[PDB]
Amino acid sequence: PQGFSALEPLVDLPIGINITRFQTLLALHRTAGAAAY
Amino acid sequence: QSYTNSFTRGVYYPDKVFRSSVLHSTHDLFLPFFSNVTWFHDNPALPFNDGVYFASTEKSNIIRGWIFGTTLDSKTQSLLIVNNATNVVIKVCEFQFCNDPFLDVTFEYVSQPFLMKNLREFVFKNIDGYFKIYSKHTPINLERDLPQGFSALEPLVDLPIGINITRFQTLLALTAGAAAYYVGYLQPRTFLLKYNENGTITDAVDCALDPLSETKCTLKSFTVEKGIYQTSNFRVQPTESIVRFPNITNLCPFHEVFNATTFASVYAWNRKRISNCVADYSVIYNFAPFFAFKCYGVSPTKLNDLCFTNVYADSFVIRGNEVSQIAPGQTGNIADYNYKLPDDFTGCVIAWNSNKLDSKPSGNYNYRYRLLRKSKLKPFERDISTEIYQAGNKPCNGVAGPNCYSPLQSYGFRPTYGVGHQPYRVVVLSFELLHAPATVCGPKKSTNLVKNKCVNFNFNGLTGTGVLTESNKKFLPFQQFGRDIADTTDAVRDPQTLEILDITPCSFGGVSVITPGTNTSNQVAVLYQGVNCTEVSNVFQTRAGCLIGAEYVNNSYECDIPIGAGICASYQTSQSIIAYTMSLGAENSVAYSNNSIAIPTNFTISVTTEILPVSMTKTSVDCTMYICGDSTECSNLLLQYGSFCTQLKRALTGIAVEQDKNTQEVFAQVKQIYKTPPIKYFGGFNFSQILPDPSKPSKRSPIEDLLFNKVTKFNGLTVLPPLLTDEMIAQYTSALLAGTITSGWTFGAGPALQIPFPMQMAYRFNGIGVTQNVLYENQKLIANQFNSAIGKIQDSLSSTPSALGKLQDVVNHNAQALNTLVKQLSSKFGAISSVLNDILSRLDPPEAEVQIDRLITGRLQSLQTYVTQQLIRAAEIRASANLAATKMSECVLGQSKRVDFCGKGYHLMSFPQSAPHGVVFLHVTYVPAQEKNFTTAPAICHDGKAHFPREGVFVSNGTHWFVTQRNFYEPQIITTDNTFVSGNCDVVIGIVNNTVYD
Ligand SMILES: *[C@@H]1O[C@H](CO)[C@@H](O)[C@H](O)[C@H]1NC(C)=O
Ligand SMILES: *[C@@H]1O[C@H](CO)[C@@H](O)[C@H](O)[C@H]1NC(C)=O
Ligand SMILES: *[C@@H]1O[C@H](CO)[C@@H](O)[C@H](O)[C@H]1NC(C)=O
Ligand SMILES: *[C@@H]1O[C@H](CO)[C@@H](O)[C@H](O)[C@H]1NC(C)=O
Ligand SMILES: *[C@@H]1O[C@H](CO)[C@@H](O)[C@H](O)[C@H]1NC(C)=O
Ligand SMILES: *[C@@H]1O[C@H](CO)[C@@H](O)[C@H](O)[C@H]1NC(C)=O
Repeated sequence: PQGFSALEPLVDLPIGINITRFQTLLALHRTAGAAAY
Repeated sequence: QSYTNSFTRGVYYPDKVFRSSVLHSTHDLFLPFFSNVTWFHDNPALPFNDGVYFASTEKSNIIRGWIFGTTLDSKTQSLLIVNNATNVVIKVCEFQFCNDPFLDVTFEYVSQPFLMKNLREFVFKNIDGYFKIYSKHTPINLERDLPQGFSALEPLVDLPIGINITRFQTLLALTAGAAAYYVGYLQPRTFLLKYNENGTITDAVDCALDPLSETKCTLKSFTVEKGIYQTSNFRVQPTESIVRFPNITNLCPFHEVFNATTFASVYAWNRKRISNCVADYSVIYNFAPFFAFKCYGVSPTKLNDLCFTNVYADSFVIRGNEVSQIAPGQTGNIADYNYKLPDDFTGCVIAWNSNKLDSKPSGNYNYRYRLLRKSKLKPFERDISTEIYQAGNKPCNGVAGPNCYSPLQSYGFRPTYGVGHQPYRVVVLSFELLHAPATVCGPKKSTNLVKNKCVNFNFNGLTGTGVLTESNKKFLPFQQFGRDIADTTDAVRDPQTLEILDITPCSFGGVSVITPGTNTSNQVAVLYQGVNCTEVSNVFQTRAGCLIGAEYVNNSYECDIPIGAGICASYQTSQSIIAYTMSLGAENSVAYSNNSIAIPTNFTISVTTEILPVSMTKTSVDCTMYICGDSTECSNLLLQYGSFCTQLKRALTGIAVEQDKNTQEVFAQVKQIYKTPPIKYFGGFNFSQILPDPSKPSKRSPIEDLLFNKVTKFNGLTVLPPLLTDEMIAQYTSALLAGTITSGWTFGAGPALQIPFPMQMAYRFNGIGVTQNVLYENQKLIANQFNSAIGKIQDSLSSTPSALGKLQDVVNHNAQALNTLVKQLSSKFGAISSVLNDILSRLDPPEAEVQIDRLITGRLQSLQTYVTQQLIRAAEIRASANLAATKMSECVLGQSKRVDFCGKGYHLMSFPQSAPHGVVFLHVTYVPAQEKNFTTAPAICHDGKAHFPREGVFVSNGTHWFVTQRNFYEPQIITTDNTFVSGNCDVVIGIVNNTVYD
């Protein structure tokens, strides 16, 4: 949608690790699944 | 209990410098005027404090010297002074005092004895390793208290001993000791000292004594003129300090590392890593008393001050005597084969007995330790490998027996064992610090909240000072602070309870001292600017602030000392300074009517003075000499900054040429030089007060002489003389006056055309709307009024100095600037000393470069500030000079119809006069007087035709109708000569039937 929704902080973690890549996990049953993000 | 008023006593010479007829401000230890001084008469230890003022009038000389020893015994070095008749012998050497030190009568200084109705004033001080003694001996009239007056204390001796002097004792030489000596204690104070031409201090002023004294210090003058003076700032200090961190909740598993009911063994010591928890050691200290609790890195209390990201816990059970092996740098079986702490270990070793719990009668063989390893273990290592030790040179072949032994062997712990073999529980805590964010700390403390008071606050790591009140603002849940438009904190969320507290800055404001002249009185009033009277004699609240010492009076007077929003203070006369709402002026209601006019019946010739600055002092600055002086290193360093000196020189040269142009524009209006005739008769008009006086060599008029009497090197600073001398400006003024007197306004617009002065003044009367007959019929009266006004001008100028306040101001400002520019040569600007040669001599070149650079930056900034202020002042003076030139052209070389430009009234003529750096204009004006009420009509109806006056107005005395000029009542019979018809009778409103003759 075309509108302003200001995002609010939830969690700040003192992890201190360098992150270079990421991945999304999904609850798929090995049932068809299709999620779009 | 004898206590006396100190009066104005105890002022000494701060340093060795001589000063003549100057007022100097010093921040030094001193005896405050009118202070708490103890008159003494067994003898306890008197504290020396920072210093002591000892005033003894003891003629009997029961007091022989002083004991400044800090112990009055042989323990430490005691300073002992003897002031016998022979000599004063300051002794420091180690003396074995007798049981009763009194005579029947290393570091030694022998001098002439201090003693000679003598007032022995002594000041004893000890600063920067020097003990200073100041003395004064003055005759006193018959009095048992300190005399009223001023006495300066000359230095007497300095000692380089510089030892700690905490207590001082008056030496006893006989036991009833009744000695009449006053003792006061000195304080860090700011003083203002007035030196005479002889070099001595005649008087002094204590700044923090009273508001009038504060304003004397601020103005650096002992006499304060009438006015309001901003002196200091007023701030409400924080009463209490508040620290607020979040609810201590969550906590480190310290109750689990202990009380584990099983510690495994020491051959494989349990390693526990703890992080991200609230550190609380109350349970640790509340556990059983500890056989051995040694901390190697930090103090146990300061453990809470230091925050650690990683805390390592190692728990094991060892014998009693093996605890000593668990220490940095220890050699032993357990230390080298089971668990080795590093040489630089930082942690706490905690050990407590476990015989009550971990000892079994049958023998607890669970706990094991290693007693055969190939080599020593590296620090912080755990070796759990248990294979057949190969002590023999034959292969063990995986079996044991001959020369092949099991690496591990167990303790057998039984309760009957004595100390030294009983099982001890040891929990070694290890702390590690690595360069990453931490987020692991100890019980952050918190205090009770204080509201509606000026408090220091530290709310969740945000520090500040202010007044905390309740706030209507509603924060979002994740927010903590509130910040306003100027990026200043205005609200805070309390961590412990989620409450929005608004922060208000604590009350602060200027302090102004409303004073009459010091000549008139010494009473003062104090205005706290912008402060509510609750936050701070008679207290009054005004929009300006809070006024203390002035009483509000309902009646209104003309403003004398401005304060604020319509409030003025004055010394009207117990009766004292009063504050009132200023009166704008007398209320006058003009009797307006449809047919009422007021015509003047007489006139007043009024002469007024207008003083205008024209030029300012021309100054040239040598940038290199000011910044650097004779130092070549400073010049080389200055070359790097650029061409700043060239720009400053260009600006100052521009100002100087502009000043010359200003004087030329104002005074060089006429090219010819006109001379007044030797026979000085001008129809009864006496111009002696404005014309030059040939008797005195100056060739200046009496008014010019009065003005010159009233108004009337360094370091690269030079004052360049003006191009036109005072004599040349006098010649210009004489030429302008002679031209005005002889030629009227004709000399301004072309050739000078002679005209008798009465005719010129008649034409000026025509210029202001009054006929010539008025002047020619009233010539003697006009002449007498002009003469009286010119006579009064001299007295008005001489009696009131403020009339010449403009020109003098300019001079003062210039001097002040120069003084500042020189005074900042003595300022350090963050260097070692203001003297460049001292810095160069004491410090090596590489280190001296930074000090010289700081001095250069400070001095160059000072020069830039001076030049910018000079440019702004030059702009102001140029505006004033342009106004003066316009007035000279339009008021002196002509008659101006502009209102209030040339005097107040109807302008007739202006006379110029020269004053130091300016021009004084004597404006002659026509003021109507003695007005009379008449009935007036817009037109007169005769023969069915309207009639309007050609010049003037129709007036009636009640029965008869006349026509008269506006500015003078000269009634004339209405005739066709002074009227024009222009219309019929019906249109005009207010027409009056009457007769017009021919
Ligand atoms: C007094 O003091 C001086 C100072 O050294 C000393 O020479 C003299 O002998 C002393 N006289 C007495 C009274 O002991
Ligand atoms: C101080 O100076 C004045 C100058 O008139 C002089 O009369 C007086 O003797 C001086 N006081 C001294 C030298 O103690
Ligand atoms: C902290 O403890 C106090 C104790 O009364 C409680 O009122 C407060 O709500 C706690 N803090 C938070 C953020 O819940
Ligand atoms: C001073 O405080 C009082 C306290 O009620 C208040 O009424 C008054 O308005 C305050 N003065 C100013 C100028 O705000
Ligand atoms: C008004 O003026 C006339 C002169 O024309 C004089 O005779 C008369 O007395 C004056 N009286 C009044 C009404 O003022
Ligand atoms: C002036 O005279 C005319 C002539 O008739 C008359 O009508 C008028 O009323 C007179 N003026 C006044 C004010 O009466």
